[PDB]
Amino acid sequence: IFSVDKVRADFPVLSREVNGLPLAYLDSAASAQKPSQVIDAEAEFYRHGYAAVHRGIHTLSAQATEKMENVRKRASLFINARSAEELVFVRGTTEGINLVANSWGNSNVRAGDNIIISQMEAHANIVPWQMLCARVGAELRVIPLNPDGTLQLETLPTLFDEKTRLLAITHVSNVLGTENPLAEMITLAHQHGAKVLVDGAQAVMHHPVDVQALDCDFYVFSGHKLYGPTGIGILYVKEALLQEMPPWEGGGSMIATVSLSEGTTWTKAPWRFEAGTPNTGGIIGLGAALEYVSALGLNNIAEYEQNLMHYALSQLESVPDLTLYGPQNRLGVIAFNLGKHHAYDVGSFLDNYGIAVRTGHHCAMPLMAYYNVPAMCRASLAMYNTHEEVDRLVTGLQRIHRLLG
Amino acid sequence: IFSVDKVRADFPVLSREVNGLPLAYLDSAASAQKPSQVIDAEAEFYRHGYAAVHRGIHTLSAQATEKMENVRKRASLFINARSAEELVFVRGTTEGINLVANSWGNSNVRAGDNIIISQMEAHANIVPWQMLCARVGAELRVIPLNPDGTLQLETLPTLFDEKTRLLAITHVSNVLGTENPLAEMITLAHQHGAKVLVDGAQAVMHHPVDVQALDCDFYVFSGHKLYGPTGIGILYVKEALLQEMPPWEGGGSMIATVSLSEGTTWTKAPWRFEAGTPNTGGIIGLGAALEYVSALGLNNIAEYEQNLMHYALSQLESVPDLTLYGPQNRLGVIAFNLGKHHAYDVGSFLDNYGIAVRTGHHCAMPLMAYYNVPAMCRASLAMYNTHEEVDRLVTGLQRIHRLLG
Ligand SMILES: *Cc1c(COP(=O)(O)O)cnc(C)c1O
Ligand SMILES: *Cc1c(COP(=O)(O)O)cnc(C)c1O
Ligand SMILES: [Cl-]
Ligand SMILES: [Cl-]
Repeated sequence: IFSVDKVRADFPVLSREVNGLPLAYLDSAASAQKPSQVIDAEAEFYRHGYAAVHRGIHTLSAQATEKMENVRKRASLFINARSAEELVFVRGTTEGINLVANSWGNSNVRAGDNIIISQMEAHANIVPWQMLCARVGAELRVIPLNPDGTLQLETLPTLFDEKTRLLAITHVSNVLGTENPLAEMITLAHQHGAKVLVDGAQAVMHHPVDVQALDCDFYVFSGHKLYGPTGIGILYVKEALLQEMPPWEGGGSMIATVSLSEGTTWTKAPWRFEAGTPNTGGIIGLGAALEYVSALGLNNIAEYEQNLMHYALSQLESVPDLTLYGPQNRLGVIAFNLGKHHAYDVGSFLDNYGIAVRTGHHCAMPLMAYYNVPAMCRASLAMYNTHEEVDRLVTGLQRIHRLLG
Repeated sequence: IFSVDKVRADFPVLSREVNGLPLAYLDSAASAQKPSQVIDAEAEFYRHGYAAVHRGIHTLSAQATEKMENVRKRASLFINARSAEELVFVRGTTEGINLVANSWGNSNVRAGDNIIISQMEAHANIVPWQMLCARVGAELRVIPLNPDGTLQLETLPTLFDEKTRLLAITHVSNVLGTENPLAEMITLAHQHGAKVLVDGAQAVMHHPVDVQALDCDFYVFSGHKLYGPTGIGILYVKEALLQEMPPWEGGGSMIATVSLSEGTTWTKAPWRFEAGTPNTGGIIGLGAALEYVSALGLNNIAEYEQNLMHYALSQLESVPDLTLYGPQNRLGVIAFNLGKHHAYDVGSFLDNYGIAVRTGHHCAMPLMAYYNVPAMCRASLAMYNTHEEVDRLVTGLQRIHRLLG
């Protein structure tokens, strides 16, 4: 079983003080703190093994190339992909969705077709599809929300038809913590010959993820939310689809031959999708992050996090005029507003107590408009957060209510 | 003046042993080793100040946002750009050229137009233009090479006409070390109303670069060749051009408003070109790399490197059957083949002596075809390399010639 005290000892930032007070970092959903095992893995690579990685002849470059492809394999086992060659290294979830929207979207979505997203999507999983629809003359359809923060699944019959080419859907909402019924939705999408891209950026740190069981066609997530470095993420694509997709970015290392008189030919996937020097440092650090999370055990993480979440929700019942958004069985995050005070003010008072929460629209403006608010507060309850930090949040909201009420 | 011994003491990898022998790292042109000042700046950020950076309310996120924009300003002063808002953070030179080719290229190059590159370009500065020309139906013209590795500038009158929209040209060749006469070529390009993108990935570590003096329209370089981390680079664009360019990648943080019924609007440049979570760790490390290089002094670096290069070229005269490629006044790199032995074999013997050189086509196949070889060796002579390392290279080539001749 899990011991939050030993876990916290791996995270140096958690010793930090903010505004003279001990930091309570409740913003992991915006980005996760990193353990020293991850920080030092990157640092030690730069200190002792660094080189360029294009199967270079000399030793450092050959060894670096092998470390990178080892991380690709470790990542593929983490999400239970059938093959390491189904994974592309991207800068993050956002770049991965843009890669699909251009390479796959431009070749498979035509004027008169439609694409389906949900009203809870983050902007990362909205804007690239809006751009695609405008490029090719297709229509963007939206699964709407229920008041409790779940999808109105009853509307799916009116949204899916013969011309639906793609469903793009979040696994876990970055605002509400809603977890969507992906496996059933993917069965329905496949019945119409539509593909499914899953935005899993908020799912992969809370419980095991299995893309063969899901049967999704595309899956994306970001290293920096998985206790890993910035600048690196993973795009999974089914081998049969990936092998047919044209390149997006052009340049070195994604070509087979370059000729100025007879044109250029591309290499095989996944390397066809990785142009120029990869983010080798980020890849090393991501691999260490996967090892760290796997050693703790995602089912142990899930169990501790669910207990912490149940504790928080129970304690927050004693905050007057607190509005919560989303379902009772939320994962990871609690979205809320305090009476009629603006989220910006509530977040500033919490920061002044040393408590980091996120405020604003959370890169989900359509979700804010559904609830008819301009902004919300969001507290993240991650694997290194404690009952004590929950108590500080509850007390701070109580103090803020008294002071400003 | 410069002291190579004190500089080398900052680079931990240089203590390394390869194949039981002390490493002589002569492959900085593929990627540079990093000083501990750069390694520790990134590590310390992750250890003590890490957070998401979208002008978040709480302290860590506000401070992180300020560090990032401070690096943007430091980068702009490094290349003497007029404004920090003329710089976009990209993954590297390759991604920056693809950004221009799509955002600017798609809006400004039409069927029947032409683009001009050179025969010495790296694939990074070839393939995106081939893709653009195929997208819009334009023609890709090529400045050819002279036997000494310089451009045949006499052909420019036949290549520039009324329909030339862009010159894309390398500042310093990554294979030959040729430095092109950029300022004169840019004057000529501008006389026809063509823009100029400069690939400066091999220039920015050897001597000062001044984009106002150059008057180029676009300029790109990579952090990892400037003694900095992987996964980060800089795209400079003249403010008047950048302000008119449409977004490329879509997602969070590059929007002004997102609506599913009234469409989406974009924020101002440069932030319109930076979608999703930036590579904050890479940016911190790049800023430290610029400070480190500036503290040493690029004119001091240039002076030491030119002396080392003159020494190497003089010593290599005693290697039998050595073919050199490129001009006598090369910067940074020496391209060579040894008699009729394949570069791959020569590089393997050098690696076996602990000497790291690069072999192959160096992501410049058209350049290899111009010289009618399949591959070359390339030794990089950077600011932390020594006369002793040159002597080891010369001796190794002599031994290899005797053994295999
Ligand atoms: C290495 C290099 C590139 C590629 O830069 P990346 O960081 O790999 O994207 C482009 N042009 C030149 C001249 C280079 O030396
Ligand atoms: C944060 C997040 C993203 C954006 O990921 P980046 O790493 O910033 O590219 C996309 N979708 C969801 C659900 C997220 O939580
Ligand atoms: Cl290549
Ligand atoms: Cl946003």
